[PDB]
Amino acid sequence: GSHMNPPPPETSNPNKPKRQTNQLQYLLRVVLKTLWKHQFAWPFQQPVDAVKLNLPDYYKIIKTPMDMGTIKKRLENNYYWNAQECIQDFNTMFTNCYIYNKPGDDIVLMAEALEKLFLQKINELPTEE
Ligand SMILES: COc1cc(Br)ccc1O
Repeated sequence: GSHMNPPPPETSNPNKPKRQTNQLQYLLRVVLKTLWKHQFAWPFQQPVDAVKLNLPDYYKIIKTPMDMGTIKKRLENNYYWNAQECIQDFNTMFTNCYIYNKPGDDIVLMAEALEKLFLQKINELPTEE
């Protein structure tokens, strides 16, 4: 895309060891599936296009970008070794939103609704088997 947006996060790397675990399967089949289809998912389904949104400071502030489209691809590509890596990606996505935006803001309200759902689902994450 625009040279003024950063390259998106890595979703493929043959040198990175990978595994499928039951926890990772749950994160794709239950957690991501639930959040992806939520009414408020759309701002989080792809990287922030700071040029199109006219937010030239976005990637000055947010140095650790993450989005659900990247997480979806990481899960589909079996990019992760364990569930914590994936959970950390979701946490980074929510924290980016809270850092950049204000407590009033529509996108924050949306992120908070998604994060509540995420927490509920992670509380039921199965033991690794
Ligand atoms: C309002 O700024 C934004 C912040 C994040 Br994080 C995602 C989308 C946005 O529009």
